[PDB]
Amino acid sequence: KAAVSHWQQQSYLDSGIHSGATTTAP
Repeated sequence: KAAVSHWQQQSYLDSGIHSGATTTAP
């Protein structure tokens, strides 16, 4: 449940937001 319904509100942050969501995320 904590890994079956919490993988949606976290997998949409890497869609492609100015490609800047991979500089402060990692």
